[PDB]
Amino acid sequence: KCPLMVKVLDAVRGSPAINVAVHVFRKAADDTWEPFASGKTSESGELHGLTTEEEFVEGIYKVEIDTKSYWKALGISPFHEHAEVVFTANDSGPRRYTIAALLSPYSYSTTAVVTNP
Amino acid sequence: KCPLMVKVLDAVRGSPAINVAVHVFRKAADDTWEPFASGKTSESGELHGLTTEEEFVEGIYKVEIDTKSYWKALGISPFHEHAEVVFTANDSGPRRYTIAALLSPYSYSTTAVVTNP
Amino acid sequence: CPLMVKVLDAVRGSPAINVAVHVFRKAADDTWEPFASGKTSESGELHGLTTEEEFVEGIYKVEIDTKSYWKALGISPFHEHAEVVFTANDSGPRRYTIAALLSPYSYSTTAVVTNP
Amino acid sequence: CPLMVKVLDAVRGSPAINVAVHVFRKAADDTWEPFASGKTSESGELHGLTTEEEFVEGIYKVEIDTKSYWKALGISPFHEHAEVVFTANDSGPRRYTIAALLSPYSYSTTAVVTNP
Repeated sequence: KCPLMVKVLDAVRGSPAINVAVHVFRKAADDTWEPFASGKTSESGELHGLTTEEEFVEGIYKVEIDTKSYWKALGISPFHEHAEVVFTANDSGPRRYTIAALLSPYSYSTTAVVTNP
Repeated sequence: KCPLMVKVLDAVRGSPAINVAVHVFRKAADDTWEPFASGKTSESGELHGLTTEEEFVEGIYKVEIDTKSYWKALGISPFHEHAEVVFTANDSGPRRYTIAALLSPYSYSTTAVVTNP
Repeated sequence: CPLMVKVLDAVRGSPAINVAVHVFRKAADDTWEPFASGKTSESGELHGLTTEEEFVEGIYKVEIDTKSYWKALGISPFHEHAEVVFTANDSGPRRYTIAALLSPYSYSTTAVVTNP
Repeated sequence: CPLMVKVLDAVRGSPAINVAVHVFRKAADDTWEPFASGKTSESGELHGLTTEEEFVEGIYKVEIDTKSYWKALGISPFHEHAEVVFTANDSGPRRYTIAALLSPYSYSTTAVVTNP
């Protein structure tokens, strides 16, 4: 179904952060990051359809959010090159992961909401 | 329709914050707060149906979230008595307000997402 | 200092300077009584609000005037102010740092509580 | 100090003590080279990582070992670590404070940038 969803919000304008690039990677045996999935956030600041229950196996994942391009398109010089979220996916009953990020030019926060559907 | 919605998240457990009391007030002419609407967050940490476009007129509003009772039910001693969000509602084209709060025992953050439907 | 306030600006990556802060204490008749007030300095800090002797048990409210701050920068923000409400000194005297991180449509506030 | 890190614990309302921090600089061949490392003190701060002369223009990565921190408190947290990546000193030398506020399933990070 949809075990992984990303949501991005803009704290300066009080809006979804639209057309933000997101790349997802999975840690491979050799300790390097392999591309796993990517997309751009929608009008509601969300990114759905990244993966399926079948492919989303236990492992270490990295979500990379291209925040710098977002701010530059608004004419604001930002501090970070990108925002990175790194976590382990653990089976333990059925799980859905929502990775949220709240963006300002010199600060971001990120939260994980993990629920059972 | 639904011009005002509240969403509450628990940063300690990575979950919606369920059964949290929320009270909404409107500032009256005499500079005091009059009850306006209230409820408890649902299973998804959300509170819908607080008001309608007709009643939600321009004005100063206060959203009060009973965070202290939430933490005490989990057995954690919290710092704040409650979280308060105070803002002006301004007509200027059609607007929907989402007030989000992210809770920890000694810290909270709150964000407003304002969109046009 | 038993009570210190620190304010940061998340848009500019700087301390938030000249921000007005008002502190109140809940009185016997359940009203907010003015307790202390001041403005943040060039480091984003406000010291000297009170003393150990005056800072008795009670419920306190720290009100930060965020709206005037953003307006003076040309930004029309969402919140009227940020309010932090807490019970203080109920297990004996402590030192409190109230920190606030400001953006136009979002803020966060954290408390650091230390035993002298 | 050109580079300082400060870490707070949002669950306990305290500085986050004994947190391991590793700093890297992107080298010519696009790999991360170790630059400096240390542990936060009793005030949640890490000073002395570098000097003005050594801290040249570049892309730096500050990695904070949040997972070990929470595990030692008995809490199984979400993130493996917190990473902050930024270009430094590209318009001349500046002083950087990297602050992080930790909860088990959430963190925030802020930069304060000052011109000496």
